[PDB]
Amino acid sequence: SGFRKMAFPSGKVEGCMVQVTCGTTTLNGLWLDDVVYCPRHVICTSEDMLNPNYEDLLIRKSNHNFLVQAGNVQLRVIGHSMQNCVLKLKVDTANPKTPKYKFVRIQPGQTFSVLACYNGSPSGVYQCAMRPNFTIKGSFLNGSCGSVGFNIDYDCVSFCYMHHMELPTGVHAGTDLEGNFYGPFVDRQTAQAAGTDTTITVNVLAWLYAAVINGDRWFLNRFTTTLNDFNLVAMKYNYEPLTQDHVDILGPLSAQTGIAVLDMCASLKELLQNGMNGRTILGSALLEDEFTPFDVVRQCSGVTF
Amino acid sequence: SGFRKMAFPSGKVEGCMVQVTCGTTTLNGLWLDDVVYCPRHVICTSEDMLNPNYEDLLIRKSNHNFLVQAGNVQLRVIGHSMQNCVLKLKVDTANPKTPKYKFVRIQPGQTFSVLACYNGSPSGVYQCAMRPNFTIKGSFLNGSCGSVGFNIDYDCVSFCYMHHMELPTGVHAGTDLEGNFYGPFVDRQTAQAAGTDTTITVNVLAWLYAAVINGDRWFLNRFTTTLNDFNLVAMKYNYEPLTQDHVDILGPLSAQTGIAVLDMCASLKELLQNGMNGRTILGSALLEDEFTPFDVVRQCSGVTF
Ligand SMILES: CC(=O)O[C@H]1C[C@@]2(C)[C@@H](C[C@@H](O)[C@H]3[C@@]4(C)CC[C@@H](O)[C@@H](C)[C@@H]4CC[C@@]32C)/C1=C(\CCC=C(C)C)C(=O)O
Ligand SMILES: CC(=O)O[C@H]1C[C@@]2(C)[C@@H](C[C@@H](O)[C@H]3[C@@]4(C)CC[C@@H](O)[C@@H](C)[C@@H]4CC[C@@]32C)/C1=C(\CCC=C(C)C)C(=O)O
Repeated sequence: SGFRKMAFPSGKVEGCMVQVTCGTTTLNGLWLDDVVYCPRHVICTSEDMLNPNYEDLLIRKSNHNFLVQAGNVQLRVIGHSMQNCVLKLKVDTANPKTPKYKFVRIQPGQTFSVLACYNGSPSGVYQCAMRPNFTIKGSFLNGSCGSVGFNIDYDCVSFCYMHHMELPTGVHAGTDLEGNFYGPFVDRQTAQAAGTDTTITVNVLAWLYAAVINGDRWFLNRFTTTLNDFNLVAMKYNYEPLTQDHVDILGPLSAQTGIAVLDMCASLKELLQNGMNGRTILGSALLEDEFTPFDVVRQCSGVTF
Repeated sequence: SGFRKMAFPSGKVEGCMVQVTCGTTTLNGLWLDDVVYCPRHVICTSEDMLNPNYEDLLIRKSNHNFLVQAGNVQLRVIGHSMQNCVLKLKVDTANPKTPKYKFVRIQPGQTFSVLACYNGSPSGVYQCAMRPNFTIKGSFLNGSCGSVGFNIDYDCVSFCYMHHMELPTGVHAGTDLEGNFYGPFVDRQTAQAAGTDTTITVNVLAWLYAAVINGDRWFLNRFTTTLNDFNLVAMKYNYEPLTQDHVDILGPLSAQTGIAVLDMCASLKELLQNGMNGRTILGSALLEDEFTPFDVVRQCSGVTF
């Protein structure tokens, strides 16, 4: 028992992290097979970042301008290309530590693990969610760009995020591994505000199921509700609307606990309308929304990799 | 910016996890050099667990009764011995993935990362603290025994915890890597209640410094206090008493932020007396106490490994 914000074991990704230096800029890259992926803004100076023309800046760069270092050993760069907002550096050596992997573009509300890195060296690992406004609430300092987010299905690493920027509000923006930003953000130091950070309703419900499984039940009540009735409440509290797809995804937690999804919605409704009255749920004094239904089943069952 | 409950990268420990089977019991072991460490209750049947005589039970076991499997390959056991509550299984092969390591016995209030494992396979990583009552609030299912807790200082893994048991209240008990339990617990299925789970005052103060560094400042007030005055408040709220040693350890966060330690104590005092009035600090609606002063400096600076 016990329920924790749990990251995937990071070893398979640690073996892929390298340092990329272009001119005087250094950040992290991801070495898979014979390609190193990194943010294209590695080619920018401090000056360039206000409105860079990446295609023009890249004309001035050759393979030998990209210094790639894997631990203590230098990699030989034999080609380079820009794909959307990432650079792909072809090296002459396949990473012998390459895990089975895929590139995935996740949906808002999905969770993943981040391996924060500096100078190609891993610093820590933590769990995040793609927020509905397509930011993530990470922990990133200068030098952390190129750190990646990922999920692991047994032996396969699904890479879903590469870190590019911190917005003025302290939240984080980045791309998938094809270099397309999540949300409307651009790799330019300009005014870009984040939209409404709505709460991921299906995740809160999953976490309430986790609470019940782990002994925290005081929030269970005598009520039920309907999808439409619940969603009038969700709207008022800036919660995502709940759909039948969400209900279906919660089925297995319903089955394990014997608590119908709409009954649990009625408990969440009461929690939204009345607050938690100084009580806690799984060690938290607010409603946690960065556990997916899959996350709860995985942690409460013990799937390994 | 941003502040997250962050675990150490787990790769160095993943390479040490093995499966140990004695008879029909299977749990996890830690393979360092040519020794495998695991909980001695691997030799117990379900029956034996009420009051086992481990020395008598071990008489019936030989080297070949301990099946040790590292991934897909079997290890040859060439000796075995009991040290306190752990077994040490000597194998004929040194683990080629052994990191530089030490064994450390941590103090209550210190934090560490746990690599939850099942059948020798890592499942996830998360950050915990040794509570003042010498339990930890983990996430452990049946089969997770032998999973370990650790810190990493650059290249050196300091192992501090091996998981042995879940208490009836859902919290967790275990040993250092010399096999001595933290707290008064025993590897016996009997009545053992946990003591008062007091809050780790110096950690809360560190986390408040982290909040200030990361933009959350609404809890700063116009007041100061004294150690003795603050501790009258700490006592009332089941907080650990604050000592000058604690004050000294917070010096660097004081210096970075320009907020004197006793001023921050006065802010915490007001938070304890008045609550947070529906506000949040670093994404939390309660006062977090599982970040040490060192944890805050590390995350807010970017130390790597
Ligand atoms: C190594 C390092 O510290 O670089 C950091 C620090 C960085 C050079 C930043 C890019 C850009 O803001 C930079 C300028 C010159 C932008 C213009 C002004 O505002 C300056 C006051 C500011 C100082 C440095 C800073 C803040 C970096 C980034 C790039 C982030 C990506 C984008 C698209 C902004 C990085 O993390 O690589
Ligand atoms: C693989 C597995 O499921 O074993 C788990 C499950 C386990 C065999 C447990 C040890 C002990 O409680 C067991 C008994 C027989 C204890 C006596 C009764 O209460 C039973 C209702 C109970 C059922 C199984 C259980 C709960 C295990 C432990 C050992 C934990 C260590 C101690 C000292 C208790 C383990 O995790 O290895």
